[PDB]
Amino acid sequence: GGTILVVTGTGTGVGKTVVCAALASAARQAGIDVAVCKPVQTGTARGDDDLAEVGRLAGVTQLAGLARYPQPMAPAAAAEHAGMALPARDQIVRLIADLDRPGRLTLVEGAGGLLVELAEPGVTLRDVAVDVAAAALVVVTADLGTLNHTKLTLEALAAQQVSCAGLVIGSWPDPPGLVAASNRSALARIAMVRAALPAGAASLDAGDFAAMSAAAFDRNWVAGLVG
Amino acid sequence: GGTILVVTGTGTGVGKTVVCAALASAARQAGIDVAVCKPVQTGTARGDDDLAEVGRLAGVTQLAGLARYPQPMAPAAAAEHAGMALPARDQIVRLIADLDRPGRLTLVEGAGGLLVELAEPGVTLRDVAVDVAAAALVVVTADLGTLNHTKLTLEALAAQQVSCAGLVIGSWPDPPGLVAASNRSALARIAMVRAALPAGAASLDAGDFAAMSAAAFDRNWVAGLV
Ligand SMILES: O=c1ccn([C@@H]2O[C@H](COP(=O)(O)OP(=O)(O)OP(=O)(O)O)[C@@H](O)[C@H]2O)c(=O)[nH]1
Ligand SMILES: O=c1ccn([C@@H]2O[C@H](COP(=O)(O)OP(=O)(O)OP(=O)(O)O)[C@@H](O)[C@H]2O)c(=O)[nH]1
Ligand SMILES: [Mg+2]
Ligand SMILES: [Mg+2]
Repeated sequence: GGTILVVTGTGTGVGKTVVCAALASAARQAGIDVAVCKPVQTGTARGDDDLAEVGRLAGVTQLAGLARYPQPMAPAAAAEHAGMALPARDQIVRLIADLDRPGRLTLVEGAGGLLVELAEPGVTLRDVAVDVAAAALVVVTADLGTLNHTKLTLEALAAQQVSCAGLVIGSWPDPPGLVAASNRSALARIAMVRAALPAGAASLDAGDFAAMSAAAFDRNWVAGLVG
Repeated sequence: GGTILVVTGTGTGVGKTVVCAALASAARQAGIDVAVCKPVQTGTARGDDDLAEVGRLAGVTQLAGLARYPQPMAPAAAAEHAGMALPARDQIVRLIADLDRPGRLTLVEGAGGLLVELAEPGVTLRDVAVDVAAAALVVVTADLGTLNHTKLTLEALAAQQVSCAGLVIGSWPDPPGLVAASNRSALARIAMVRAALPAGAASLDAGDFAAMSAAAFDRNWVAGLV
């Protein structure tokens, strides 16, 4: 098959989606075919749609969803609120498995952070990553607390032998501060820091985003993600 | 000795200090002798002082610390800003065991989350908890994201055989809301919720605080700690 990356993060609202659109855009401009997948989508009644936003920003056409829930809460709670069920583990794995093609990078965004339940019983993105033998890209903040949460997540991946593809700082302030700079320096000591997307990257139009995406990642690391 | 609890949390600013003060205040009204250790305190320029918070709110006088840094940063970065090192592991563990005696509940507050660097080189409250054979009380929020951060902290505790004494919600909102109410039922499914402290409890006078604290925890559980 090809190259599957779950794009997780240290929590909700850390830039997972914008990192998916950014790595996809950079991969695309490098010649890579790119699929982006969002198996569990909460908050649709407030207009949350990460797939739609990834296409808006990077022009990705190959966009796969499965389960959708109106309320902006944990998938488990969003589902029970609507009288609906969470997808089964094998439904998520099948959705991804179908996208996987040689020479294609498939990106899988979770809901919130690594151990949020996506399927009953207690099935997380970590288990999905194990089933499709994926590596995990961990989107982190530069804010304080980030180091505790990053190391908690890297430990959670390594306990299941899910390989860490690295970190992406999902928002980077221009210019940083003392904590923001110490965080970055401390992050880059326990894991490779693939990118640092400028804050507000989610407001850039096509070209700027594509310009940002290409400079945001080391072209060699991208093109090396999928042979 | 007696009982040693590390009071960790899922992050910075979740209420570990108020929870220390509340458990201390409930254990004291149970006739239990209480000490609190905060080996490393940061943000001393803006006046942060968690042990004095506990002294005031709860009435504890056995209040032990080893190092104080001016800058409001994590200990390591605050130590680096100040050109000086963090204390050593041996100091922190021995300070805590010297506090520990029979009949006494000893509570240890680190800084921020479970894995932030607390002593030289790169040692954490988790390592400290291992060395002193402490259980961990885990302070949590009821805000979106708490289940991920909670499951992560419990997993990291279990990975080093550090027993979980339960969860405490550091600030219970008024009125809840669907996310906070839902998050509380889900947290009860992953571990015991020992208490949920009303929001703003950190500001109560010592007599009000002690009333709240007595009500907030279960009498038999608190007794059974020592
Ligand atoms: O109150 C606010 C303000 C801003 N935002 C907006 O959040 C965007 C960045 O957030 P992302 O949506 O890219 O992070 P994420 O992928 O990890 O989020 P989840 O799947 O877990 O939901 C930014 O564009 C920011 O403007 C909010 O969500 N809430
Ligand atoms: O907007 C904000 C942000 C932060 N804070 C500050 O965040 C903290 C809230 O909560 P605490 O600092 O009292 O709980 P804690 O014991 O878990 O935190 P640490 O020991 O690790 O530092 C307090 O220091 C509070 O002053 C606010 O009050 N308002
Ligand atoms: Mg998202
Ligand atoms: Mg504190």
